[PDB]
Amino acid sequence: AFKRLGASLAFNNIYREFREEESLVEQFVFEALVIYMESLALAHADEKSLGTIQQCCDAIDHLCRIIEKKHVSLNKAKKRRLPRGFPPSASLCLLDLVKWLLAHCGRPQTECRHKSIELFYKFVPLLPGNRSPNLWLKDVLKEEGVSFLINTFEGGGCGLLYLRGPFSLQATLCWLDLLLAALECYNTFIGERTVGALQVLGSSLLKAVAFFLESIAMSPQEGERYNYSKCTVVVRIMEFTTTLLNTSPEGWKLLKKDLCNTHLMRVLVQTLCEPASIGFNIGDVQVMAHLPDVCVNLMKALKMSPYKDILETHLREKITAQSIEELCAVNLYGPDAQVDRSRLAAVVSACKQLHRAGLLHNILPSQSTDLHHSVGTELLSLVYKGIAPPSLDLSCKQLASGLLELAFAFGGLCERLVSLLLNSHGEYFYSLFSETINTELLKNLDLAVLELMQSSVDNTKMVSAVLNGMLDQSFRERANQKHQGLKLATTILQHWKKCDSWWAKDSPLETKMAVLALLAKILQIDSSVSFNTSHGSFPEVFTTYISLLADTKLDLHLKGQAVTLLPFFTSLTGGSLEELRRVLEQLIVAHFPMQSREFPPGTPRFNNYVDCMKKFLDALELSQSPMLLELMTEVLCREQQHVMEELFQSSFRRIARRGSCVTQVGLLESVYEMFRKDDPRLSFTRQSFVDRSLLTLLWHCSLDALREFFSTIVVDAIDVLKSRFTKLNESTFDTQITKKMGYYKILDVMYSRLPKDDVHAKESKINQVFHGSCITEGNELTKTLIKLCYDAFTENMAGENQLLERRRLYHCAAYNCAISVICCVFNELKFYQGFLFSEKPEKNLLIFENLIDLKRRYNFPVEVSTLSEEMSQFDFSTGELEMDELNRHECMAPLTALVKHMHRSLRDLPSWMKFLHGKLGNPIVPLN
Repeated sequence: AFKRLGASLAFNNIYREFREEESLVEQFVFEALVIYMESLALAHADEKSLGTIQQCCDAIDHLCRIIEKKHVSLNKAKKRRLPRGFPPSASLCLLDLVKWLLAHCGRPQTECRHKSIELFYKFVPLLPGNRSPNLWLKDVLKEEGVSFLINTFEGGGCGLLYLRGPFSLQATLCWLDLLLAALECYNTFIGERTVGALQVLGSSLLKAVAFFLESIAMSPQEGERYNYSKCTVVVRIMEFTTTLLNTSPEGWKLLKKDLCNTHLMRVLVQTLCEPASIGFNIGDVQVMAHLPDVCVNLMKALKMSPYKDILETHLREKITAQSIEELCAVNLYGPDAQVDRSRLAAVVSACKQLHRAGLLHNILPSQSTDLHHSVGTELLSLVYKGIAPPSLDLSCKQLASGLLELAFAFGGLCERLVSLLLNSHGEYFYSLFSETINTELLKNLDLAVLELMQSSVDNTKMVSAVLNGMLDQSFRERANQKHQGLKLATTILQHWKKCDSWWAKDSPLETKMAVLALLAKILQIDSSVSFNTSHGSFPEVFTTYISLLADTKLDLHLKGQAVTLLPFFTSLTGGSLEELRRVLEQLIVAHFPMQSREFPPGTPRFNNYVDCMKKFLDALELSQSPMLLELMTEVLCREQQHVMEELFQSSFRRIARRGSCVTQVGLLESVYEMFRKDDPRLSFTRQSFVDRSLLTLLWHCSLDALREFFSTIVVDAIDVLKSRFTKLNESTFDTQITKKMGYYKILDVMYSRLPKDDVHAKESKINQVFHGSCITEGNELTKTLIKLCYDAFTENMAGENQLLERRRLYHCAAYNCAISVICCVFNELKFYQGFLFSEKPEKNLLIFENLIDLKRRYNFPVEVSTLSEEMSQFDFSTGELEMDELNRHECMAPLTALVKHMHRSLRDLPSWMKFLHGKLGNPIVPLN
């Protein structure tokens, strides 16, 4: 056996070669195919575990694939070289090859028969007639002899009470194997349309199956091999009579009563009820899997045939209702181990196959009232009483599962169960059975929910429980159903008028969170299709959600479920949005302190703060809405620094790439609006928005082509950047100061990350800042912007005693704008002798000396898969060196990035090296 694997591996490692070569694929490819098929024939009963069959079948369909690529063009005449089993001829085009496969189709080796059939059925259309097996087979049959195909179908095998007890003599297996061989010969030819159903029926096969039906019912360690080789044949007998009966029934009267008598319709009964006596034992897996499809196919082929009464008169004596009435005892949980159990299991299995075959009322018709398999109603009643005292098992649970499913496979019976389910005392039944009742109740949707929801305000606990059960069991196979879930959700959406004393007032504080979790279930159970544009009962569910945000309720820690629902609620408009803003202010100003911390950091109250703001960040983290953004931004910049500052920045950069480039500039415009309006403000609050609210967005990758906020805001504040500092009053001058500082910050961050060849260029970058397509160059706004930021911090601060600490910030932000535009321009040559350096002190000018403080001495201290999925199903069920002081200046780091850029741009350098030495080589400048 280990000798052929060498040659087969060798061909699997040379077959990709020598197909690219002549003078060798022209003489012995037929000999190669027949010799590999013949070695397959020698390796018939060796083993499947050795893997040789896989190797040689891979070899032969790897060589047929390369004979079909060329012999379509070259089925021509030449002096070939002979195979084993041929006479010496001079031309071997394809004719005696396909006739060889025709003659040796009835080789009684099983792995060769399938390969010969599936070779010939694709080797047909290469005869130059290019015909089909219907007409070609009769075309050559008519001039050779019609009784030659039965000789082919019998091969050389056209032909005791000692063998009543089965024995395994070395030719008895050959007779049974010849029976199976001749049986599986004509199976493919009857399933296909090669010859007529009576062109071969006209049988010796009928005499053989008559002998075997007379001899079916029948060395103890080799007889089981004879059992297996016996029981591999009767299933193909059943397959053959299915493919004969479900074809054209011209032979359904030619099939005489020598085989369709009580023998076949008795062994089918024995296949159904307890087939562990005919040889189909326990332990096999492949044939025990391939049994009840063809065993049901035999019944579903026979109901189109006039032997349906034969089936009734051979079945109603065996699988009568008297059997399933008499098998039920009283004490089912005790020493009565298997004497009822295995027989009832086999019977319930057989009736399940019967119901799959579609003969339940055809076999055991129903009774008095209507639509009631009364056997099934009594099975339900006995299953319900079977636990009423009270023991348990596992195989008895499998008994009860199959038994209840057989009781419920009849039809419209579930309303009896809904009537049963209400009085432990009853809920114990749904406790002990939870996977069967839910998948039964899923089946008759759109009417079970009404019978359920009628019983609502009387047994609210059990109906809420069974709703949660069917909801979560629908979520389990949400990856399989995916339409039953949304239909169940939209049907329970259409019955909200029955549960009005649930989301209401003066109910005890359990039902509110119960229906809240039910809302979370029914809304996360689908995607975002059942919420929008007048889908269902949207206003009633909305106003119940609004009334659930009450004040007698639980305060905060289950409102997190409500705020995680808020991604669904937020696509509507004002009114409802105004109600939303009112109730969100009503919660924020009643549950969040004004100070920075305002709590001990060890109490649960600080963890409650982190809890609620984490939930609010969870809400905003997946619905980029301009309402929640301002809702956190107004509670953020109340004190100067709260606890979770890094969380807000990480979430802002998380929002900054989330898609929908339209709405990003919308969020930009919303927070710019809450910056920009006339209002009573603090200059800290007016500064912190443009400081650390939208710069986190703009600095992060918002969109590299969002030039809308670039073009459409510049001539809205370039006038106030050119306007007059009206020095009259504190609470009007400081506002203009902060506004100019904010426009400086925005211009800084836009000319930070923006190239020169798309703003400097002669395009629509200019046509929006200036009125239409004007005459222009590279610096039109970036000359007057340079002019106004250099108007800043070059007029001396002699008569300047109004607000100095903020004017330092003003000069700092204006020089930040100056350095951002001087790097964003095309850095052409020594324009730094004209701008950015060399102030003229004859008019008392200054550059560094205005923004450096010079009235503070710094310290300088002494040295400074799939199971996370199966867990998430349960989760659905319940839920730079450093900065010290001088680096801490928010001007020095862009300055050193600037001079580093001027390094990596190309005596002493004029404006920034020699002039800066001249500012430092003498103590004409002070210490700071």
